[PDB]
Parts: sequence; C-alpha cells; structure tokens
Amino acid sequence: MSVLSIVTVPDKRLSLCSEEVEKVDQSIRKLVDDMFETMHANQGLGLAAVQVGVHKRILVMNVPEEIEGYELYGGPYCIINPKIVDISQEKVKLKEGCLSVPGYFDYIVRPQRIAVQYLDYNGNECIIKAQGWLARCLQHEIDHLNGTVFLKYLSKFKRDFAIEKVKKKERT
Amino acid sequence: MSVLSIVTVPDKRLSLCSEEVEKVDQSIRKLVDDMFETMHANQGLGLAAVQVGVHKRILVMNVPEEIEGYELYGGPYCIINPKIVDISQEKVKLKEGCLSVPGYFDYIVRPQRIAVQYLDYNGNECIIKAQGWLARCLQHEIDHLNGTVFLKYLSKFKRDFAIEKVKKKERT
Ligand SMILES: CCCCC[C@H](CC(=O)NO)C(=O)N[C@H](C(=O)N1CCC[C@H]1CO)C(C)C
Ligand SMILES: CCCCC[C@H](CC(=O)NO)C(=O)N[C@H](C(=O)N1CCC[C@H]1CO)C(C)C
Ligand SMILES: [Cl-]
Ligand SMILES: [Cl-]
Ligand SMILES: [Cl-]
Ligand SMILES: [Zn+2]
Ligand SMILES: [Zn+2]
Repeated sequence: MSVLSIVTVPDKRLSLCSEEVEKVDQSIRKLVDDMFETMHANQGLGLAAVQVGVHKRILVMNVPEEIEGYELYGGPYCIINPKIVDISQEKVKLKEGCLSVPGYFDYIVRPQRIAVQYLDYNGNECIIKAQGWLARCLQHEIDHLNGTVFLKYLSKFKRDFAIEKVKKKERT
Repeated sequence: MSVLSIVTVPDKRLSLCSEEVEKVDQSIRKLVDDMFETMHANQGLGLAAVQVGVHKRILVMNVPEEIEGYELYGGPYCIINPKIVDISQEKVKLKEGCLSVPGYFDYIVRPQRIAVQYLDYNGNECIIKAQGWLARCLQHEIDHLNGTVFLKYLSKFKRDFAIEKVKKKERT
C-alpha cells in the first residue's frame, strides 16, 4: 500500500465529475488501500479518488472519537458509489480545509446530518447515518466526486485569494 | 457617559452611508464618550456611530497589545471624518465578528496595512498608520460608515444564514 500524490487547485481534474464504479474488484480494493495510506500520511479525515488522479466514485474516511441512530465519528469507512438517502434541513457552520487547497481554511455551512447508501470494500450494500464531524467530512468528500471543491461555497474574492495562495506556493 | 443600544442586522440603518461631521464640538465629544463606554461594555475592539443609531462619520477603537512607522495595536482612538491616504496591496485573511451580527464569526480578506487621515476628539488633524489587528479593526469600522457590514464579503448563502441566525435569536 503506497502514498499517492495529491492533486491541488487549480488543476482542472478536480472540477470533473467522477464515474460510478462498475464492480468492486481487486483493482478497486488496491486503490482504496492506497487511498487510506495517503489519507493517513496527509493527516486527513477523508479522501476522494479524484484527489489522487482517479475519477471514480470512491471515498474513504476515518474520523476519530476526538440523534439516536446517527454516528458522530467512526471508521475506517470505504464508501463507493454513494447515494444520499436522507439529509437534514438544519445546517451548521464549521471550519474546513482540504488537501487539494493546502494551507487554506474557511467556514462552510452544510446540513448537520446525512444518511448515505454505498458499497463497501467487499461490494456489499450499506448505509451510514452520520452527524457532527462525520457528516461534515462525508459531504466534503461527496462534493469532490461531483467536481466540487469547498472554495465553491465562498465569495469569488476569497476563492481567488485561496487559489492564488496555493499557486504562489507551487510556482517553480 | 452611558451605554447605548447596538443596532443589529437586518436593521436597514446599518446599510445607510454616514455623513461627515461638520464641527467636532461638545455634542460630538459626548457621543464619542458614550461610544467608548458602549464599546467597552460589549467587549469590542471598535465601534461606529451608526451601530448606536447615529449616521455620522465617527468611529472609536482600542486594540490592546494582545513595517517601520505602522502600529500593530493602540488606542483609545477617536477617528472622525476618516479619509484613506494609503492602503497596502497585500491582503490577509482574518476572522471577524461584529456587534451588529451577534454570535456570528467568519473569515474576511482585507489589506494588511492602511494609513488614514482623521480629526481627533479635539478636532485636530491626524494620521494613523496601522497594521495587524489595528488595521483590521479600522477597515471594519470604516466599512460601517459606508453602510457595509462584514457579511457583504461572504457568499449570499452564508450571509443569509448569519442574518437568519440573528433574526431567530431576536424573534419575540
Ligand atoms: C472537515 C471537512 C473535510 C475533512 C476532509 C479533509 C481532507 C480532504 O481534502 N478530503 O477531501 C481534511 O481532512 N481536512 C482537514 C480539516 O479540515 N480539519 C481537520 C480537523 C478539523 C478540520 C478543520 O476545522 C485538514 C487536514 C485540512
Ligand atoms: C476584527 C475586526 C473588527 C473588530 C470590531 C468588532 C466590533 C464591531 O462590530 N465594530 O464595528 C469587534 O470587536 N469584533 C470582535 C472580533 O471580531 N474579534 C475580537 C478578537 C479578535 C476578533 C475575532 O477574531 C468580537 C467582539 C465579535
Ligand atoms: Cl490564508
Ligand atoms: Cl454560526
Ligand atoms: Cl465566504
Ligand atoms: Zn477535500
Ligand atoms: Zn462591526
């Protein structure tokens, strides 16, 4: 299991929608394994396949301990072909960063709770009922699968400032 | 010297531009005195006259200790009829709240350094050269004089969320 390079803004791969996984087979499991290693090496709570250059609907999460039926933390989760099955109308503001926008943090308003159907590492059907930071991570990761980085939720001026910040740090 | 009530969003008084002070006289000094007391009672770093219902170009600041020629902190400052005379092209992201949007904090990008000409408590001409939190406060206060609250710099979705948050807290 190996550490993959993270794709960072403004790389256009990050704005491309990822495709459903046809079949959860050995090759998918190998990628998931590399995703977990990469997530850990980067001190992340989650990671989407697109962030390592693969446009497939696969994300991993692990949210450490620090509504009945919902989880505040947990993992490791392998979440393939996620489908949102319930989502709270109540929303909360929390601070986020992203491995694809290194060093930049800002506030984002999202639903507090979410339920998602998915296929696991073995290709079995599952539901996750998440709240708190678990729900927050899951939504951030699902957005990546749809070609969305969290800067999309900010003013244009701040989004541009964040992208210029990352560009300046990567200029050769 | 008395504590004045703070005008909060979405009160439309906060979106009205304030008028130049004609003359810094006893009545202006009395208002400034009440502004300092109100600022302190509310644990603020600054305050604009519009926030206490008076549409005049007067702000106060006091930024405690915690470029050559620029100050990182200081006060108490009485700043009347401010005019920006220099402003840095470099900008910085810092977290702000506002007494007129109670309980809501977010990130704002602003110039790091500013120089402002103004009239003081005695009606004498002065310049302030500010950086760090002093410059940050001064710009936040100047915005109020122009009818601008810091939510203006946010996404519409987050601005609306903040205003609904304050409205819900004030609903009778
Ligand atoms: C919170 C919503 C998203 C979490 C997932 C991201 C990782 C990522 O970009 N996944 O796509 C992360 O770990 N971000 C971290 C992050 O945002 N954290 C970690 C602690 C809490 C929160 C910052 O408030 C750091 C590494 C930037
Ligand atoms: C920082 C830019 C503006 C400072 C002035 C405001 C007060 C205000 O609304 N003036 O118009 C303030 O004191 N805000 C505080 C504030 O934003 N602070 C105080 C410590 C640092 C910073 C939060 O990061 C709290 C009381 C909400
Ligand atoms: Cl920053
Ligand atoms: Cl909030
Ligand atoms: Cl924003
Ligand atoms: Zn991310
Ligand atoms: Zn304010």
